[PDB]
Amino acid sequence: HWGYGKHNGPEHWHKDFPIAKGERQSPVDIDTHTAKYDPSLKPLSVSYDQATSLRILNNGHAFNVEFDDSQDKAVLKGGPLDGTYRLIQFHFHWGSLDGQGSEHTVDKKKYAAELHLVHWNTKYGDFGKAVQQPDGLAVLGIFLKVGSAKPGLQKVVDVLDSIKTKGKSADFTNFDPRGLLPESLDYWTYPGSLTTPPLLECVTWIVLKEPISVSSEQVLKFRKLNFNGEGEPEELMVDNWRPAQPLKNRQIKASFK
Ligand SMILES: NS(=O)(=O)c1ccc(NC(=O)C[C@]23C[C@H]4C[C@H](C[C@H](C4)C2)C3)cc1
Ligand SMILES: [Zn+2]
Repeated sequence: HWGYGKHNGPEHWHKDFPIAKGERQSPVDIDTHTAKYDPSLKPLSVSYDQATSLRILNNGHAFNVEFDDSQDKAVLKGGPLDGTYRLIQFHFHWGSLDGQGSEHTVDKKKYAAELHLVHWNTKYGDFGKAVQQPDGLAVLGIFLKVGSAKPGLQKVVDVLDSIKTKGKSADFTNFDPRGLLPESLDYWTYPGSLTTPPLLECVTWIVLKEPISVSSEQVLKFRKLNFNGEGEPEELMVDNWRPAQPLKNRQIKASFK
């Protein structure tokens, strides 16, 4: 099956998932000088005060913090979006070294990691339906650089010992995802895709301009996770990122100048 190794990594994905070579694939490089300021872009509306986290899961590719998305509890609105998008999960992609790990790049610059807060358009009823629509998902992407610790990340870091291997999950209630946001909500936006198989072209990407900082110890703990299941040979979960894909017939818009 697919993964991030030499023999099953991003260069191989197109054989099982031909959409890998499609017209709106993610991630992309964000060329800041070519991005277009769009003065009609609305401020983002992040409403996470009623967020209900449930569980954290190692799925063999990353770890997901899952939320109750059966009511409008944590929602994203505004920006380039019309309608209401419910938070279903967040996860990260990260590197084996501080100089790589993000999926999006900014003027070819790679960050140490990238956080994805995944939301789906409530007009489609459930997540499985939403991924089949060109405006089905909105993913809020946030870059991580190594520097000071991010206090709101620590509870996530603390529980990783409990989900070291593929298929492990742990209860993860009462987590506040607002503690993962930077100060500014200035963003770039473009139409794209899931960045792992099935690579469906269903995502409005909203990538924040301001990275958050996390400590060396925090990212080091990400790198102690395993891609493998318990009792299988140990493969460190690092470099679980897809490289930038061609922009093709797309323009990246900026909410700021
Ligand atoms: N990195 S990213 O934010 O772009 C991202 C987000 C999410 C996924 N995958 C999933 O949620 C799993 C899932 C498996 C099948 C097929 C679809 C729909 C349903 C049933 C859920 C996808 C992959 C990448
Ligand atoms: Zn992701």
